[PDB]
Amino acid sequence: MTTKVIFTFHNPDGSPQANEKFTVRLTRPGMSDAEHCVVIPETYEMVTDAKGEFTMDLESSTSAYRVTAIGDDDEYEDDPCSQYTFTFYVPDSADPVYVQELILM
Amino acid sequence: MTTKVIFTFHNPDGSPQANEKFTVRLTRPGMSDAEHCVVIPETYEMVTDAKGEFTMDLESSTSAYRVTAIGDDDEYEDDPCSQYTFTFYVPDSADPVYVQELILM
Amino acid sequence: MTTKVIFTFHNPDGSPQANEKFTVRLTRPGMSDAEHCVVIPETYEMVTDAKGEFTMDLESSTSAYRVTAIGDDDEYEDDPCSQYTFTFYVPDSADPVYVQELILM
Amino acid sequence: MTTKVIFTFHNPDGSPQANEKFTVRLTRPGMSDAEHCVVIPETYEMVTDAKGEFTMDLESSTSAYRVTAIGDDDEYEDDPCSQYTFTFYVPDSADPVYVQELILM
Amino acid sequence: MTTKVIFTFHNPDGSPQANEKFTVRLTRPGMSDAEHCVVIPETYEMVTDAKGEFTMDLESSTSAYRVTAIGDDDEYEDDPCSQYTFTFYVPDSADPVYVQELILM
Amino acid sequence: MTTKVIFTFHNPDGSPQANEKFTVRLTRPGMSDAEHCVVIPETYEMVTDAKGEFTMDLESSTSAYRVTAIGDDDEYEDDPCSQYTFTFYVPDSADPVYVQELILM
Amino acid sequence: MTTKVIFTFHNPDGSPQANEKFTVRLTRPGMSDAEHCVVIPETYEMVTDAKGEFTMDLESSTSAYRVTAIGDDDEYEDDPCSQYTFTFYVPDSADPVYVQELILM
Amino acid sequence: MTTKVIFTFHNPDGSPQANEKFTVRLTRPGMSDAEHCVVIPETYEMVTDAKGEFTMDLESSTSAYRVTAIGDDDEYEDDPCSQYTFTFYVPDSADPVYVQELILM
Amino acid sequence: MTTKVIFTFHNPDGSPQANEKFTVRLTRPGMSDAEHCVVIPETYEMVTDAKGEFTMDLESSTSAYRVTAIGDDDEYEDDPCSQYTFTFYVPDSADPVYVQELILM
Amino acid sequence: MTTKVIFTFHNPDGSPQANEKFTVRLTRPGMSDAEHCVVIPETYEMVTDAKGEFTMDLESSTSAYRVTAIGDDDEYEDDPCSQYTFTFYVPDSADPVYVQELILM
Amino acid sequence: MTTKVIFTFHNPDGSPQANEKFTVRLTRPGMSDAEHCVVIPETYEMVTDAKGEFTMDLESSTSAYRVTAIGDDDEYEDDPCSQYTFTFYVPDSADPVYVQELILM
Amino acid sequence: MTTKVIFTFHNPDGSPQANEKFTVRLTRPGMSDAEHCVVIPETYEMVTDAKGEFTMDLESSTSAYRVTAIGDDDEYEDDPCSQYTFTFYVPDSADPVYVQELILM
Amino acid sequence: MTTKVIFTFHNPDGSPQANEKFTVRLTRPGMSDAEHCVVIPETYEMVTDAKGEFTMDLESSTSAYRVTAIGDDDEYEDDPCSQYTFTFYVPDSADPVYVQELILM
Amino acid sequence: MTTKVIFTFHNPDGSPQANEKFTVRLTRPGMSDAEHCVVIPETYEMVTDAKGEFTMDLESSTSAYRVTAIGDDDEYEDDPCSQYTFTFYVPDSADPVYVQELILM
Amino acid sequence: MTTKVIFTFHNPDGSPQANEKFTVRLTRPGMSDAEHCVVIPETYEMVTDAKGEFTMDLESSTSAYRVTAIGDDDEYEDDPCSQYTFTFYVPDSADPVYVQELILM
Repeated sequence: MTTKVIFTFHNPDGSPQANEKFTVRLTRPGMSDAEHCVVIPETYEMVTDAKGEFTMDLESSTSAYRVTAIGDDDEYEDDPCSQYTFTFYVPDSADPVYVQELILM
Repeated sequence: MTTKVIFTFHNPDGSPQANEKFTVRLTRPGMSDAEHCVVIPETYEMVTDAKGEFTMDLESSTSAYRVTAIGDDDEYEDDPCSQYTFTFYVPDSADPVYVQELILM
Repeated sequence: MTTKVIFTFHNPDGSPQANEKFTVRLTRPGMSDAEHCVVIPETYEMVTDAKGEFTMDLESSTSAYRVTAIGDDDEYEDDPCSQYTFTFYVPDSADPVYVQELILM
Repeated sequence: MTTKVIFTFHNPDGSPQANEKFTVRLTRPGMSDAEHCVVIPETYEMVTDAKGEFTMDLESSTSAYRVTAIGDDDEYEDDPCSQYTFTFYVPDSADPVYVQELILM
Repeated sequence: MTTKVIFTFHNPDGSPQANEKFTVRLTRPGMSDAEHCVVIPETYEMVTDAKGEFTMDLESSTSAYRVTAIGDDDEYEDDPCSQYTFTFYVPDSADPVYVQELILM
Repeated sequence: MTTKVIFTFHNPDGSPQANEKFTVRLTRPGMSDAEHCVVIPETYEMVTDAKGEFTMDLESSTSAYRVTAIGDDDEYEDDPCSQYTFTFYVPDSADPVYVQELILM
Repeated sequence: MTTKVIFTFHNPDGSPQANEKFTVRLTRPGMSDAEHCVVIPETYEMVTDAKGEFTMDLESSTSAYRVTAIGDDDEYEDDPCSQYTFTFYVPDSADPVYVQELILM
Repeated sequence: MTTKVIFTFHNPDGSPQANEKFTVRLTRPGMSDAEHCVVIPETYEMVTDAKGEFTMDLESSTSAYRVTAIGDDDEYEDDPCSQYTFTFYVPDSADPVYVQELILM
Repeated sequence: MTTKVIFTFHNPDGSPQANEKFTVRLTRPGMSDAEHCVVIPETYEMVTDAKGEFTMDLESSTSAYRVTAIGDDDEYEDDPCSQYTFTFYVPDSADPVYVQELILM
Repeated sequence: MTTKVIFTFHNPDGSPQANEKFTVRLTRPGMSDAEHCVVIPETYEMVTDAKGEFTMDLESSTSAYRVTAIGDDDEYEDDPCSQYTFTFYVPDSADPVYVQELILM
Repeated sequence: MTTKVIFTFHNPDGSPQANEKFTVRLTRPGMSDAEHCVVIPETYEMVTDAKGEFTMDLESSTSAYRVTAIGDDDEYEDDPCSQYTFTFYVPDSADPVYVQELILM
Repeated sequence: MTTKVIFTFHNPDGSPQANEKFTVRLTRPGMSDAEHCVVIPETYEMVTDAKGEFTMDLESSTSAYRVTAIGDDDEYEDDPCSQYTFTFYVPDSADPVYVQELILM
Repeated sequence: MTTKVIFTFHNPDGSPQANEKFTVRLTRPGMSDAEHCVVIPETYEMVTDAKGEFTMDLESSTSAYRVTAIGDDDEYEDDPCSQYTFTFYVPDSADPVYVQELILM
Repeated sequence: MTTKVIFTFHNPDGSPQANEKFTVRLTRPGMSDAEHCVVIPETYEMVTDAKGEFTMDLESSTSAYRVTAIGDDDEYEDDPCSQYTFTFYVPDSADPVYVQELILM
Repeated sequence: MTTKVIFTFHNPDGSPQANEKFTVRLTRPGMSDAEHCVVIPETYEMVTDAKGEFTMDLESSTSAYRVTAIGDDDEYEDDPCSQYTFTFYVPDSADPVYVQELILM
């Protein structure tokens, strides 16, 4: 029930996007194959490192995760933008994984 | 009319979710096969142990049980969240059981 | 016109549900086979014993009995719950009987 | 024009229902076979005896009798209960009779 | 033009219904066979005797007679009961007669 | 043009109905066969005798006669009863006559 | 043009109806056969004699005569009765005549 | 152009109707056969004689004559009676004439 | 163009109708055969003579003449009578003429 | 273009209608055959002579002449009479002429 | 383009209608055959002479001339008469002309 | 582009219509054949001479000329008369011309 | 791109229309064949000379020219006249030109 | 990406239209073939020279150019004229170019 | 995931458009082929150099870039112009690129 989630975040003109706050949280509870069946949503994690990389190894369920790394500003309903969060379903394997995106079809 | 209900609750990034209050209660009364026919609803139980495990052995009926382990906050009808209770029907066997969930179909 | 009505009431996690008040009462009058034709409703009985058992032997009619053993609280029409009474029709035999329930079909 | 009307009234859990007031009255006048043709309604009788038995021998007509043995309480139209009177048509024979009921069909 | 009208009135539980006032009256005038053609209505008679019997011998016409032996109470239109009068058409013979009733068909 | 009109009036339980006022009157004028053609209405006669009999011999016409022997009471239109007058058409013969009634058909 | 009009008026129970005023009058003028053609209406005559008889001999025309012998009382339109006048057309012959009435057809 | 108009007027019960005023008048002017063509209406004549007879001899025209011999009373339009005038067309011959009436057809 | 217009006017019961004023007048102008073509209306003439005769000899035209010999009374439109004028068309011949009337057809 | 217009006017009962004013006038201008084509209307002439005759000789045109010899009275529109004028078209010849009238067709 | 217009005007009973004013005027301008093409309307001329004759010689055009010789009176629109003017189209020839009228067709 | 426009104006009864003002003016500009293509409207000319004649020689175009020789009076729109102007299109030739009119078709 | 625009303006009765102001102006810009493609509108020129002639040589384009030589008066919209300007499209040749008009079709 | 834009502007009657301000500006940005792909609009240039000529060599794109050489006056929306600007699309070649206009189709 | 984005900006009449501020920014986040999958929008860059050239090498994604080099003025919604920004999708190659525009189709 472990799968490291290494990713790269070098965003501007080759620059590696060094230390910056990183956030992730489960959407709704889900059950994996047998041993890891529970998993209510919760949130954690900070920092991005110099190379722009983050890693954890609990993806075994069948629910969806949402990533909201970017910190920005917002106001009274007239700012439906400036936020660039993404979502990705939970992978199920024992190997390095990457991309695995669910952008607008 | 006995069936142990061992379960695992290691929720965050591999962490085993040590001692925490655990609650369970019958929804409506039900009758099992012969010897255990009555069972009005009632509530009990506390603690989760270091490994996040709980066990009892009376599941023989045909009603539904609800689990509400997580303790959280709530207010005047504008908090339809923060609670992550689940439900599971009563299993009928003499062996260890697990998963046995009734999440949204 | 005699039939003992032995029952078991061990409700919580194997516990036998020792002494507690027990109530039963006929709904409407009914007539049995010949010798026991009259039987207007009335109420009686207390105690449940350590094993949670009660016995009497007059079930011969064709009416319905209601059992309301549980003692609880109630208030002004905003408590349509906390009461877990059941009903059972009158059995007709000379032998130990059990279950014989009329829960929601 | 004579027929004894022996009956049994052992109501609670085998108990014989000893002495208690007993009432009966003809509903409307009726005529029997020849010799006993008149019979305007009237009321009489008390006591039930230890065994719960009552006897009289004038049933020969074709009208209906009503029995109202139970004594109870009543109030201003908000007590359509607590009374458990019955009715029975007039039998025509020369022998012991019993049951002969007209409960809700 | 004569016919005795012997009747029996032993009403309660074999009791012969001794002396009590007895009333009878013609409804409307009628004519018999020849010799007795006139008969305007009128009323008479008292007493019932120990055996509850009354006799007279003028029934020859074709009209209706009404019997109102029972004495009772009545009040302002809210007592459409307590009176148990009957009616019988005029018999035509020379012999003892009885029953000859016109109760609700 | 003569016909005696003997009649009997023994009304109560064989009693002959002795002396009592008797009245008769022609309704409308009428003409008989030849010799007795005129006859305007008029009224007369009293007494009934011990046997209850009356006699006269002028019935020859074709009109109607009305008999109102009974004397009674009456008041303001709320007594459409207590009067038992009858009517009979005029017979035409020379012999004793009787009945000859015109009661409600 | 002459025809005697003898009539009889013995009205009550054989009585001959002695002296009483008698009236007759032509309705409208009419003409007979030749010699007696004129005859405007007019009125005359009194008395009836012991036998109740009247005679005159001018009936030859074709009009109608009205007889109003009876004397009575009358008032303001609420007495359409008590008068028993008759009518008869004029006979044409030379012989005694009688009846010759025109009562309601 | 002459025709005597003898008539008889013996009206009551053979009586000849002696002297009484007699009136006649032409309705509208008319012309006869040749010699007597003019004749505007006018009125004349009185008396009836003992026998009730009147005579004149000018009837030759084709108009109508009206006779109004009877003298009577009249008032304000509520007396459309008491007058018994007649009418007759003009006869054309030389001989005694009579009747010749025009009463209601 | 001359035609004498002799006429007779003996009106009442043979009487010759002596001297009385006589009037005649042309209605509208008309033309005769040749020599007498003009003739505007005008009026003249008086007296009737003892025999009731008048004569003139100018009738040759084709118009109408009106004769109004009778003198009478008249008032405000409620006397459409009492005047008995006549009319006659103009005759055309040479001989005595008479009648020649135009009374209502 | 000359034609004498001799006429006669002896109007009353043969009388010649001596001297009286006579009037004539052309209605509308008209043209004759060649030599006399103009003729606007104008009026002239008086007197009638003893014989009632008038003469002139210019009738050659095709228009209408009106003659109004009679002198009379008239008032405010309630006298559409008393005037007896006539009209005649213009004759065309050389000879005595007469009649030649245009009275109502 | 010359044509004398001699005319005669002897109007009354042969009289020649001596000296009187005479008027004529062109209605609207018109053109003749070649040499005389212009001719705007204008008015002239007086006197009629003893014989009633007038002459001029310019009629060559195709327009209409109006003659209004008669002098009369007129007032405010209630005199549509007393004027007897005529009209005539222009003749085209070299010879005496006459009539040539355009009276109402 | 020259054409003399000699005309004659002897209007009254042969009179030559000596000296009088004469007016002419082009309606709208027009173009002739080549050499004379322009010709905006303008007005000129006076006098008529003793014979009533006028002459000019520029008619070569295709427009319309209007002649208004007559001098008269006019007032506020209630004088749609007294003016007798004419119109004529431009002739195209080299010779004397005349008539050439455009009066109402 | 040169074309002389000689014209003649001898307007009145042969008169040559000596010196007078002459105006011309391009309506809208247009392009000729190649070398002379531009030509925005502008205005110039005066004088007409004794013969009434004007000349210039730039007509090569395809637009329209307007000529407004006549000088006149005008006022507030109630003078839609007195101006006799014309228009002509641009000719394209190398030779004398004339007429070339665009008067109302 | 170079193309000289020589043009001629000799506008009035052959005159070369010497020095005058000249303006040109790109309407909207456009891209040429490869090397010259950008070209946002901008404005420049003055003077026209004696011959009325202007030259530049950057026309390579596919957008539209507008020329507004003429200087004039304008006011508040009631002067939609006096300006004679033109437009021309960008030519693509290496040679002298001219005309190349987009006047109203 | 590198592609240099060399461009040329020589805008006016051959001039190279030397140093001027240059701006570019990603519209929305997008993912490239594998290694460069993230790229949230951000903005950077200044200066244009003497030749008008800019270069960077991160275009590997599939989103859109917007270029807003020109600096201008703007005001309250009544200046929907003066800005000449463009857009271009992200190219995917390893070579010099140019044009690659998305101007109005």
